[PDB]
Amino acid sequence: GRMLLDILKFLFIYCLVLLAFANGLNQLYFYYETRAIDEPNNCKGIRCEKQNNAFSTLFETLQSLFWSVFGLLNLYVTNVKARHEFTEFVGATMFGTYNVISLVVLLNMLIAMMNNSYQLIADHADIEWKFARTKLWMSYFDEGGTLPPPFNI
Amino acid sequence: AIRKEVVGAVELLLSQFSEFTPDITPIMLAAHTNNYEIIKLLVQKRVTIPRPHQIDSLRHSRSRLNIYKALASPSLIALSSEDPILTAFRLGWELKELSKVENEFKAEYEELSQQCKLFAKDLLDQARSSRELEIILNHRDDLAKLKVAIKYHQKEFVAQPNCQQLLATLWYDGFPGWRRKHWVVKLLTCMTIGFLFPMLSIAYLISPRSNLGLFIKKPFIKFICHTASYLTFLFMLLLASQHVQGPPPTVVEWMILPWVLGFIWGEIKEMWDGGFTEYIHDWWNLMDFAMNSLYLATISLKIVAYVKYNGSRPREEWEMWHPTLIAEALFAISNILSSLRLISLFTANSHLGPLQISLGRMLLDILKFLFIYCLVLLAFANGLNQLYFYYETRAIDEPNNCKGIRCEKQNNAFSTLFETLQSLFWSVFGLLNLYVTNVKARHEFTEFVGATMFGTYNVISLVVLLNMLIAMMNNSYQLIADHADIEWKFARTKLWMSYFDEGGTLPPPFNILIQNQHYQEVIRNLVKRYVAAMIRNSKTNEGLTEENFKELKQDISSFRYEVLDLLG
Amino acid sequence: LDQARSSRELEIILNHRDDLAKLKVAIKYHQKEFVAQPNCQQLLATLWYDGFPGWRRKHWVVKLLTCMTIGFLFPMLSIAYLISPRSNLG
Amino acid sequence: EVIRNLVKRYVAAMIRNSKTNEGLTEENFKELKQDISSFRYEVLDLLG
Ligand SMILES: CCCCCCCCCCCCCCCC(=O)OC[C@H](COP(=O)(O)O)OC(=O)CCCCCCCCCCCCCCC
Ligand SMILES: CCCCCCCCCCCCCCCC(=O)OC[C@H](COP(=O)(O)O)OC(=O)CCCCCCCCCCCCCCC
Ligand SMILES: CC(C)CCC[C@@H](C)[C@H]1CC[C@H]2[C@@H]3CC=C4C[C@@H](OC(=O)CCC(=O)O)CC[C@]4(C)[C@H]3CC[C@]12C
Ligand code: NA
Ligand code: NA
Repeated sequence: GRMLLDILKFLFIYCLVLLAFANGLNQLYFYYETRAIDEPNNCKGIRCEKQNNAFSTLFETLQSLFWSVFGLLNLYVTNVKARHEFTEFVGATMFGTYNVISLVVLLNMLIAMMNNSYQLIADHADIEWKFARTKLWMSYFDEGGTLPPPFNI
Repeated sequence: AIRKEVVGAVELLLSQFSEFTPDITPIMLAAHTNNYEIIKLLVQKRVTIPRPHQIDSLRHSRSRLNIYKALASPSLIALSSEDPILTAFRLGWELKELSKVENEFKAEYEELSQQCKLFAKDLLDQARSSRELEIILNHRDDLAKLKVAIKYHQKEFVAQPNCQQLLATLWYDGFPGWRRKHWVVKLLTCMTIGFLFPMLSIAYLISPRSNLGLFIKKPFIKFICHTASYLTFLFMLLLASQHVQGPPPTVVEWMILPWVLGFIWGEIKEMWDGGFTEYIHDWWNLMDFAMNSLYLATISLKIVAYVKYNGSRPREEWEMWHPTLIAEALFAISNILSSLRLISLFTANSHLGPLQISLGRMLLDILKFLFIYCLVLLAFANGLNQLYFYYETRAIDEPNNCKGIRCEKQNNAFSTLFETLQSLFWSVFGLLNLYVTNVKARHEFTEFVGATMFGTYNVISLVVLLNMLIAMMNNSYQLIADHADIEWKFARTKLWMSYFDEGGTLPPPFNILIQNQHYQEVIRNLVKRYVAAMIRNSKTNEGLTEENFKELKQDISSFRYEVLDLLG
Repeated sequence: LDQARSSRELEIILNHRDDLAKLKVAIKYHQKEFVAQPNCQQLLATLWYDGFPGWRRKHWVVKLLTCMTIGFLFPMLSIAYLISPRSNLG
Repeated sequence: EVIRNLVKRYVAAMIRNSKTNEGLTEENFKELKQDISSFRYEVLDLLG
């Protein structure tokens, strides 16, 4: 719980990064939206068997760059039907630098950040723990002992 | 007698195995011992010190290290110098560059440079009023002494908290107690001043000398509504992403073009100042050159695409090097570079600042590692291209007329060198597959050898080198996280002090002898109470040693033999 | 080695055969602090950069240009010392 | 001729470093205590 507040200072910067690359990839691939009828099983976007239009809208692009932190996108995502090899290559390099920044740089900087925070937290532990244990204990000293299992009414 | 700080050097100034290099004069050793009384007793004898510069080799570097070791003492800077703050600054710089020149003796010249920085910082610690502090920080040989302190990279001098209070009152002028306010009131002032950048920037164009023309002259009212304006520009870039070969510009692009011209005129306005020395050394200005250069390339390819491309062809019939597609791709990359400039706005915030500057100080330690990893990339791509270059298949032979990776069927990854480097890049993440390393010709030995080469690439790159990068950033982040909050405040005073100058208007498109007597009168008091504080700290903090035991032993022994000689 | 206050003394130390004999014995017995002592590193650096007055004083772009232009000339510097060893290029 | 000088100024530097860097201990306290005590009994034995 004392390291979560140090993660939340970092997710703002990472969300700043997602915003950046979603702005770029939406700007590059918004010309290539296809209707849902044109793909098999009448399915559009990611969460399809055929990952078809991920960088089409801004919400689907934010989603797309979210799911690529884990190994859940594919390289056939960055293609278009129109076979434009320069824009598909530039989009794949934008997706590659997102993968380097988000997965190699920022994730391991978050690891080092939580090492240095966990070393500072783990000294003041067992008096930080006992304060919360006395708050939990001292919440049950009061007169209101009626049970929330509906006996409370 | 000078080594032991005995003031029985008055007798030796009154009236073969030297344990010193014979370059040592008494004032060099007096400065090495840092005793103020002996240095005063020898400076009152009018002795000199050589200047180090030149037109068998251990005596030369040893003697130069003795000369710079004596000049870097905080008592020869406190005495015999016109102002000790500029002397500590210039000596800190000359010892830092002199440590960078000589690979040997680096850890000693860096120690002397940190001594020179710590001395000047301890001179600011002795200022006990704000008239004294304003006489210090304004002394032109504006805030001249802070510009010189940032120029010579004096990070402990600037991050000293009295200087931070003075810079904070210069920063928040027109705000009685901004830090006393609650952060919701802070957020409402940031937002409501953020919306009014045309209402605060049309004034200072029509009425500069007015009640509103003097309101954007405040630097915190520069920072807010220079950066909320940038958030409106990035809002226009978000709006821009929501067939003609070369089209006329969109209404969004017509709104965006003078923002872009305000950025380019702003950066040319910064390249007129100084030269390509401070500009090109700053990474964010290099990122401004990349961003604005891609803006010039994008707008130029819109103009080229508008010229003599009159017809309309469908999108899937265009050539690969059509300047419309290149203008859209470079526009997207410039949107990534323009939308990553908000990371530089973190130094103004007290929570995100030291984090951002710690990440920036670990990036230079990652870039030393990506060279080694790229060598590994070159090694295994050489091997896998060499093994699989016999098995190239044409794009017609696969389904959907697709070749390489970025296909549904990952077919020819180790075919060319360019695709093999791309293949070993994408396998760091879980994005290749094991069907990649096959050939159509069913050669099980070469497919097995290629899969073992791919496996050792995965062990070296993912298990060995990635976790060595993790341990590397642990050990670097522990070293960086001690000097944070003075490394952060130096960059925050550079960001603050960038908004103190004359050129106030935003890039939204609107863009288009008495002093020396008072200073010596302050410096004399600071040196006097500094030296008093340092001898006080030497009395409190010096632990006792064996020679102090020998002094008491000789006092009791000599008094013993003297009483026995009187009574005998 | 820290007590050597001249380079005649340091060259008498590091050349003492019971060439650089005492450094070969120091590397042979894995004496890593002896060799990494900075006066020894200055002597090895002057033996290393002979024919370069102040290589470390130069800027790294000039260093890169000397590394590249001396790098291209390995036939022009290796055909000499095969035909004319005792020459200005050999 | 070089080794003799290096050994001589080495040993001088090491006894110098032992004088500077050795912290005081309890037996050094007992030495001062016996010096003042023995000088005390010697003066009391001369004046008695
Ligand atoms: C603090 C905020 C964030 C800090 C910013 C981070 C600093 C930037 C880090 C480097 C920038 C990313 C490099 C570009 C990625 C790319 O090239 O993108 C790779 C692209 C993407 O694939 P394509 O072939 O489809 O384009 O591939 C190529 O263009 C061919 C060249 C491949 C060679 C790349 C070698 C670089 C590898 C470095 C990372 C290796 C991972 C480490 C494993 C241990
Ligand atoms: C500083 C620069 C870089 C430093 C160099 C790094 C040192 C080298 C590290 C070891 C070399 C790689 C080993 C070869 C990989 C390989 O065998 O490649 C594995 C190959 C590849 O699969 P194929 O069967 O398809 O060829 O598999 C086999 O040949 C069958 C044997 C499998 C048993 C392998 C057991 C070794 C596993 C070690 C890594 C485990 C990961 C750790 C997880 C916690
Ligand atoms: C949520 C994700 C999508 C990022 C949101 C993008 C922007 C809305 C955020 C990213 C970083 C934020 C910035 C982070 C830090 C600052 C400094 C901050 O100022 C302070 O913290 C105090 C200033 C002072 O007192 O000196 C107010 C604006 C600003 C630019 C913030 C403005 C809003 C920014 C640009
Ligand atoms: Na700039
Ligand atoms: Na994975």
